Amino acid sequence: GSHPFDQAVVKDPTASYVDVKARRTFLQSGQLDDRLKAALPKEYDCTTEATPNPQQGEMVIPRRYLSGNHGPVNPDYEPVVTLYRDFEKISATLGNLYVATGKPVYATCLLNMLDKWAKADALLNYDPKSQSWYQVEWSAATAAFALSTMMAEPNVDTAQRERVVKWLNRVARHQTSFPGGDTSCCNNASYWRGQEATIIGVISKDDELFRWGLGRYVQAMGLINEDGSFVHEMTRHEQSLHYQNYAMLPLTMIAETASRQGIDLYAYKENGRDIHSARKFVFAAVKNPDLIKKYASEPQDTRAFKPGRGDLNWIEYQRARFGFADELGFMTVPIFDPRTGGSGTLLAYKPQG
Repeated sequence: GSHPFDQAVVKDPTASYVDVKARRTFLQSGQLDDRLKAALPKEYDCTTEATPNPQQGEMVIPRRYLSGNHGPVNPDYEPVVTLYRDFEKISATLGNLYVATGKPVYATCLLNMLDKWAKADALLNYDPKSQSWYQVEWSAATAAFALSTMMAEPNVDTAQRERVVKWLNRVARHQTSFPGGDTSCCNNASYWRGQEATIIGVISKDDELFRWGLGRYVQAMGLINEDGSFVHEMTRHEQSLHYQNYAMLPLTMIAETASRQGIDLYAYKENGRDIHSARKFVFAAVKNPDLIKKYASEPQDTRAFKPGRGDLNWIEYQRARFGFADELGFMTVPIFDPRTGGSGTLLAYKPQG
């Protein structure tokens, strides 16, 4: 071991997960099509927006149902998940607006919200065997993606940015220190922790964290079947196909992030298998779910595979890079997913001639 990228270093903490300047210029100068126009975010006065306050003390996510897995929803639940949901949506939106407009005001709005969370030591005190552990990986990554686009902005409170960066670094070091179970060590959850470590590693210039994130991608490549299916996701019965796709989201972000540090994770393979195999399996299995039957007998839940679903955000990044065809015809309306950097359409999509 330990893995091939365990000497990699963060070359540029400001490089983010897209070329921010080049994309901004393109958006202002290029021939936009209707789809891309539909993705431009709307400006607003973020300075007066009420943003969620963090949970004080122990981070606890309430059980969803009063009793069992049917019953009526726990009234304590929604207000709590709404905190995190709004946190993620506002973060991604402000990040996307900063990329699209270049206006420092959006950076300052984001920093004010994140500083409020950092001051409370949010996303740090929780039971690792609880739902909180997953929530942290999603929220920390969402904020880090958005902040990463603004690391080079001179016109902000630089002390505040530092303080927020260091807090995110502590959050990720702590969150990733728990090795996980027999599944969550190694399945899609591992990859989500990998995207968190990778992007936070970059913005805080923490090579250890960065390397750890890259290692999750390498781990993933070793768990791909000959047909492109991920070993652990094919054990999810009626959700197997759904989780095959779900795993593509953070693996893609790891690869996009690493590429701006000069590392080409897309080219990384084990036993001649790579992420491209996984992509082909998803497309193939969607248009022929008999492929899945080799692994699971249940009819597959396909709610993820509809136009506009955030679950499809990874396709925008990969397609922009490799130019393969939209074989499923999914890429009609824009896609927005805060947990994978906001709108892949806004950030990566290039209209075809």
